[PDB]
Amino acid sequence: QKAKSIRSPGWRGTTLSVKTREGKDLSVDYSNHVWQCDHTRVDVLLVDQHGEILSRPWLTTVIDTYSRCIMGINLGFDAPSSGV
DNA sequence: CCGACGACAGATAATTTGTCACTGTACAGTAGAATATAGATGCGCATCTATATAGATGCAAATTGAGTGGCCTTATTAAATGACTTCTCAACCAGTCA
Ligand SMILES: [Mg+2]
Repeated sequence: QKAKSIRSPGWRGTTLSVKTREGKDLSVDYSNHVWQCDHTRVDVLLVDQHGEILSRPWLTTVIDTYSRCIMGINLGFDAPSSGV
C-alpha cells in the first residue's frame, strides 16, 4: 500500500531538464524551446444539431514547456492521426 | 440574622469565518456495444372458386313433295278428214264397106 502511495517532489525554480527515451535530457531554456503534445478523450457525450447522441470528442493540446502556456488545441470527433 | 433567587454588569471559550502550509490523486487510447427475442409488415407463389361459355343433342311444329282414293249417258243415220282390205288391168278372127 505504501509503494503505491509514494509522492514525488517537482521541478523547483527556473531550471527544467526533459528526459527522452534516448537517455538524453533536453535543457528547456526559453519560450518555444520545447513544445509537447498527446491526445485524450473528453468526458462529455455530445449531440448533433438535432439533439441525438454522437460520441465523446477527442482533445489535442500543444503546450510550451518553459511557460506551461497552452499554445494550441484541436477538438473534434475525429481520430488521433498524423493529420490531427 | 441567615439562606435563596432575580437584575445588571463583566469576563470567557464554543462557533463560525478566514488565511496558510502540506498533500493524495488523476492526466495518462477506450463502454457504446454485442446478442438474443417477439411482433408487425410486405412480396411472392400456389390453390382454389365462380363465370362463361360454343358445340352437340333431343324434340316439336311447318311445311313440302310425293303419293293414293273416289266420282263419271248411249244407240242409230248422214257428211267431212285421215287410214286399211279386196278386185280388175286378153289379143285376132269373123262379118261389112267405099
Ligand atoms: Mg498518448
